[PDB]
Amino acid sequence: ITARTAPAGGEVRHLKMYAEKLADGQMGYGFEKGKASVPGPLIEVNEGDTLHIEFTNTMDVRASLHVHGLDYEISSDGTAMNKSDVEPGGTRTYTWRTHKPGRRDDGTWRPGSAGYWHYHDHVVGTEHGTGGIRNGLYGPVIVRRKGDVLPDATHTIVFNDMTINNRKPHTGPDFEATVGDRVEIVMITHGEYYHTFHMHGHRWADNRTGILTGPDDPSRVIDNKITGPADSFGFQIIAGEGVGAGAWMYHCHNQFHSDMGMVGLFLVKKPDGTIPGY
Amino acid sequence: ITARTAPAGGEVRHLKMYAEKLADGQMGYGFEKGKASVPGPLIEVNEGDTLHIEFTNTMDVRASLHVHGLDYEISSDGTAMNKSDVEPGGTRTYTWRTHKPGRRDDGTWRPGSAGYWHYHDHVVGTEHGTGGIRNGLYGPVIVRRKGDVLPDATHTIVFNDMTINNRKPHTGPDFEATVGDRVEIVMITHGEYYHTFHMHGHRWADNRTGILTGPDDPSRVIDNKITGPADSFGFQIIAGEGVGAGAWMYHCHNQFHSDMGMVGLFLVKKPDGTIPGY
Amino acid sequence: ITARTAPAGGEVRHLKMYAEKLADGQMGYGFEKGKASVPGPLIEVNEGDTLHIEFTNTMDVRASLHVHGLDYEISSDGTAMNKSDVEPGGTRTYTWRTHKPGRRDDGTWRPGSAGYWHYHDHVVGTEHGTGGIRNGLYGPVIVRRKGDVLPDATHTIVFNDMTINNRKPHTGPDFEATVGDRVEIVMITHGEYYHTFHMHGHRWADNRTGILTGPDDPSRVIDNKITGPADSFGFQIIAGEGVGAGAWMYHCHNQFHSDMGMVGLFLVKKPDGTIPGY
Ligand SMILES: [Cu+2]
Ligand SMILES: [Cu+2]
Ligand SMILES: [Cu+2]
Ligand SMILES: [Cu+2]
Ligand SMILES: [Cu+2]
Ligand SMILES: [Cu+2]
Ligand SMILES: [Cu+2]
Ligand SMILES: [Cu+2]
Ligand SMILES: [Cu+2]
Ligand SMILES: [Cu+2]
Ligand SMILES: [Cu+2]
Ligand SMILES: [Cu+2]
Ligand SMILES: [O-]
Ligand SMILES: [O-]
Ligand SMILES: [O-]
Repeated sequence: ITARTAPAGGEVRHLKMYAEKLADGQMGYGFEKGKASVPGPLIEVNEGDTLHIEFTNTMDVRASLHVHGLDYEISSDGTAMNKSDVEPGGTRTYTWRTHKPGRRDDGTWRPGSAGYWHYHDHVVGTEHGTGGIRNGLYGPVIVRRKGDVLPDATHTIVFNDMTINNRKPHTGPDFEATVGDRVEIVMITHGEYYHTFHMHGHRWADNRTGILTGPDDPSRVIDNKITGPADSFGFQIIAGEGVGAGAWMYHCHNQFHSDMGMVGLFLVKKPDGTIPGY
Repeated sequence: ITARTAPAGGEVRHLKMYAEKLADGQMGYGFEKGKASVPGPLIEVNEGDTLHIEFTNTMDVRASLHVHGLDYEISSDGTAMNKSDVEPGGTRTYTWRTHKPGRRDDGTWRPGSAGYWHYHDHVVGTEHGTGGIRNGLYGPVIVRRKGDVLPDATHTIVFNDMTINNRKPHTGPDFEATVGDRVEIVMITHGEYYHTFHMHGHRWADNRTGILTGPDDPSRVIDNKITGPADSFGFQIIAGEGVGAGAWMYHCHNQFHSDMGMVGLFLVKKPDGTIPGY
Repeated sequence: ITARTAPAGGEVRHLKMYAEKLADGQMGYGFEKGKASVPGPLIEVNEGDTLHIEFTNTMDVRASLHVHGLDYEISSDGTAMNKSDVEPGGTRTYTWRTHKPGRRDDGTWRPGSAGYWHYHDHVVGTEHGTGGIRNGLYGPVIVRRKGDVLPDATHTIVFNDMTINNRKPHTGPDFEATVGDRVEIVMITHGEYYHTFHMHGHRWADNRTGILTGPDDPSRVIDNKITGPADSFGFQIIAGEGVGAGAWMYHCHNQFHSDMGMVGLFLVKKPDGTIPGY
């Protein structure tokens, strides 16, 4: 494999994070005051790393940080039940851990933390975060196994109720690549609706990484993926492979949802910077 | 592997079962008169066993027994069409069979019966059992393969329309374990809604057993699983592994269903019997 | 394997296809004027084949051909955006390509095209084909890998909104087989609803082919599959294997949908041509 690959983990990492009310009524996470985004920033770590997140709630209401997939003690589960949220103006240090897979004392096989995960609020509006999630308090988390193939770029597409990344209908987002780039999609669903994520001109493997290990990998190959509230998956594709440059649609294939605006463009450019037909 | 494992099957087994109207209007199965439950009792067998169920309908309406996954002849399919239901006060012997996997005459591979299955009524209210299922006429079936790892306890969680196990909203059920136990969950969905099953602090393999065979198993690891009417899956987790004791929520992650009461607690205790915070 | 298997592909193939308004208001595809069907005709090819489709729109509105899974250039994506629909009475030649899996320059493994795919309209009624799809402009596409087991017959079941193959409620379709036949189902969902496809008496592997490769295939075995708009899977079963002849129901297991008509019969006959009870 002459492609870049993930190294072995085991670092202790530190991170400051804020929750911020945005001028338009939304709420968003950020690594710096004044730089919050919806989706929130991407967190990426290696199996076996530990992450300490000093989280500050700059909002006028209680807020929290709850994560999927990774190891965390009950003091870091981000629920009010377990006294794990943060009052207005407060600050709390959450700890997430990850581990490599391996053999248990009893001979069984313990799975590792690697995968396409996510984090979101758990106490704004209700004790399940219905208000925070709706306002934009969600973001992606990636845990890499040693040897995993690394991309040229990562993009995050979140189906939040009937919007993509909390955008107005029929406003994308759109992404650009050049034929040949190795592009990574992290795909997360939130809210109360069910969807199917479809991408013209490309396909991926329905397994942890989106890639086949080789001629023996039994994972099915798909271009349409059903998803419900709090599902998360990811894949990599070679932009334009076998199909060439173009304005390639991605959307929810639910005919009502795409009619209502859940559509965007994956713009794959020729080497001269152009898109066939434009 | 020094954990307990399932033995090879091939026994002929016998069982008495009743359907019973409950005093509150619900309907349930049981192995003894006066001891019906919702969910009905768990039936567990080994690939290759045969099960003869003498089923007695003690209700004032027709009722039946329909099973997923296992081999049954058309006389045991539990539909009114094939004249397989049971008149009020009547009795009928259903036969379910299971087989091991193996090579067919043509060289192809016949799959075995092992899996997490379920049984439910097919004629109460409509000819698809909409009334019986609504009332509580459903229960889990587990078929084990030789060598499967055996748990310390098994619990059944059924999303029935917008309830868990037909309970009133926000009334559990809750389960208890001690840090370290091998806990097995059978997860079944019924009715007319779609859900996603999420469990704080734990994860599992999205394959038949919920466990990885080893370093070569391509199965993805998840903590959130989409499910629709009559889907059934199962898994095992080590209670508290890598995360410790605590009151860990499980729920449907659909924000509307969560807010409406589809929540419960998986209470993992320290050895002294306590739960951090209580 | 002394069953029939797919050969290696690589042919260039040609096809004439029409879109046609039906006397009852529906629309459908066909290989011959006067012979359109809903679902449209099955297209089947071998990994590595190329397919040239001369498509003629005989209707009084724009129509197109969009396909899942296969390789196509942006000129053949069937969207109005990319100027690849067909005006009334017009003709256009779409090109679909497929490739075998294999090792990329960087050492990664490129997936092949094989699978259970489908084609449908993209511009009738809306720019996502909501009108064409609802009217009947959809059909199945099968791409075989060298070595794949071949069936005795293939049937196409499409859950389109709350109909099967656009039929009136409780009107099938029904299919007939004889105990022992190798039967292949192609299962496609369209519209705005979610379903679960269930088949009495039979089960299949939840992977690309529906079949297990042998003792090491980790794929789970199911008889109930959740599906949303534009999902497509397929499988093979041995009619009556281990369960015998009979009138076996298949349906959507959503209790509302089957009460409302989404039911058909898979009639498995004894060698004398009869069905237990009829
Ligand atoms: Cu939660
Ligand atoms: Cu959608
Ligand atoms: Cu498409
Ligand atoms: Cu969550
Ligand atoms: Cu049924
Ligand atoms: Cu739910
Ligand atoms: Cu969680
Ligand atoms: Cu059922
Ligand atoms: Cu499209
Ligand atoms: Cu349905
Ligand atoms: Cu059934
Ligand atoms: Cu499509
Ligand atoms: O599409
Ligand atoms: O959650
Ligand atoms: O059923």
